[PDB]
Amino acid sequence: NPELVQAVQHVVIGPSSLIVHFNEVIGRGHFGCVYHGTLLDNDGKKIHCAVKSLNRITDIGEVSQFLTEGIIMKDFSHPNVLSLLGICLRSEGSPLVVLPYMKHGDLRNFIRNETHNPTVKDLIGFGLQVAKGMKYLASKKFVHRDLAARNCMLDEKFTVKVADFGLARDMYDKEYYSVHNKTGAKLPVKWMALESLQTQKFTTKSDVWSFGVLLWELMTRGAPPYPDVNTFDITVYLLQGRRLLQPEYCPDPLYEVMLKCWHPKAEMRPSFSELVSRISAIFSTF
Ligand SMILES: Cc1[nH]c(/C=C2\C(=O)Nc3ccc(S(=O)(=O)Cc4c(Cl)cccc4Cl)cc32)c(C)c1C(=O)N1CCC[C@H]1CN1CCCC1
Repeated sequence: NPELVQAVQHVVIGPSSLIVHFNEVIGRGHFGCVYHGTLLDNDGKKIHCAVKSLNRITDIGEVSQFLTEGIIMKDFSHPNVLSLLGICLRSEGSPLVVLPYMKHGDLRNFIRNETHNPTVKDLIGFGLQVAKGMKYLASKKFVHRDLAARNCMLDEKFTVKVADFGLARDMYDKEYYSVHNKTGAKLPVKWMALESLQTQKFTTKSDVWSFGVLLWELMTRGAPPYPDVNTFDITVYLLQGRRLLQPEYCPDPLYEVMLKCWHPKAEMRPSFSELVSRISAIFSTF
């Protein structure tokens, strides 16, 4: 499609700019592996990067859909939102999606790591970062649909980046995805707002619900949500008004914030602007 090739042209990367280390796999998704790479910016310097292969995709139509949906990310720019470096086009072999390198990986493993032992304050700071990244996306009217600790990365300066959207979205670990929902597709049902499970629709408000689960993940340092609720039962569980319990080391006012995030009435849940304020307030008390 022309329109699409137009926009991709904006972010095209010439192969001689890009070195991929195919011996260096940093993740496997349904579309293909992600590799270590190094990119050369025009005015000099080596940029370490993550290179996503789309070689698994067979249908050209699947690729058009994917670029189409994902390309708008090039318009985003915010220190708490993952950026697109560019797209490399080639002869044999699919386009490579070029993304920033995240030295410290995903937030969930980072905080589960026992030698890291992040403090409650560190944990709340990470949460505040994610809040600010979501505030930006909502203002662009972009709905994430899969916010969670496993989908936020940390760079070498320990800046948190909301990720796994757009050209970076793929199934990377299916443990916490389930087809037991109305669409029949693998969805993150234990992060989904009640109404999305019922109506199959996603909004910024259900992003807020997910951010609420993400917070609980931080304060438990990466414990799995609802470990004793079957994926068959998560809707009924929530209808009954039951919710994730307060973590041992979660401050009380932060648990309030979580609970506001899981209000059954979608419009009764705070905005990310609200969240950034409230959570910022709580962070300062530390
Ligand atoms: C070095 C590294 N990088 C990453 C992830 C990303 C990166 O470097 N750039 C990215 C750009 C986008 C995204 S994403 O979130 O949009 C999609 C994605 C990808 Cl590409 C790969 C894995 C998971 C996900 Cl959700 C992730 C990374 C990860 C998960 C790791 C990474 O892998 N790290 C870092 C801490 C120590 C180590 C822990 N690993 C456990 C098994 C081998 C080592």
